[PDB]
Amino acid sequence: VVGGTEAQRNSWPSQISLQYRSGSSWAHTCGGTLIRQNWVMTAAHCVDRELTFRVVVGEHNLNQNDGTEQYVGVQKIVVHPYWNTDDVAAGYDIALLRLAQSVTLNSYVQLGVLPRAGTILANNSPCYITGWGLTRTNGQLAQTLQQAYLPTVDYAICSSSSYWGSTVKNSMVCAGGDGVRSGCQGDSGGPLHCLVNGQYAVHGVTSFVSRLGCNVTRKPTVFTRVSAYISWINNVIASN
Ligand SMILES: O=CCCNCC(=O)O
Repeated sequence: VVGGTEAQRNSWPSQISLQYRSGSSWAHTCGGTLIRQNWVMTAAHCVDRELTFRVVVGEHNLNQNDGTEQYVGVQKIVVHPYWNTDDVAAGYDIALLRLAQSVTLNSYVQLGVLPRAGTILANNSPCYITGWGLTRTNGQLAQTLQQAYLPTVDYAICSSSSYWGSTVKNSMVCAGGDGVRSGCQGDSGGPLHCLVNGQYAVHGVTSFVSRLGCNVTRKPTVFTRVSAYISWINNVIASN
């Protein structure tokens, strides 16, 4: 997250760190949202590579022991059948990860509230992106969980010429684009928490940013719209 502030330890308990094995250690690659005690919602591109993945819930600092973390392996990866690795712009950048063990719930580990099916936010709706992604374009990962206010940019404005054009689909949510705040590499798969009727709900799964940079004016961070996949999410959980 570029232009973010350090989130409070118990502000976003559904945020998880998706990590891969690298030698004798583990490295953060993406974010995710805990949706069931044994299920994590992330981006499909995050699991494109044939790496060994683990999920860390109750995580705040990646480099230090917070004394609140629970480490669990990934038992099954269910990517959306329509996902194409050669086309992130086509959408369907969503995947569900079944955890090997069911995580224990507390103030640092809670389930993410999902929006009702078909919910589209009005333009400039209040949202917050969270993650351990790069703090600057071509920078490094954040040590502590970062948050940034990213108001929504509706389909009409985001799919216009000066913005994203035909790249953005209606199955996506766009947020930010102020040139200071945005998602960045490593935030992918993570949540976009939006305030609807007093409650924060995970309306987006971080998908992509501009190739020219993360915090680029008129190039808001693009997320997979969670409300377009409620039936899919429920069908996967019910069959597995
Ligand atoms: O697009 C999201 C940030 C980059 N994700 C790369 C990855 O970890 O797969």
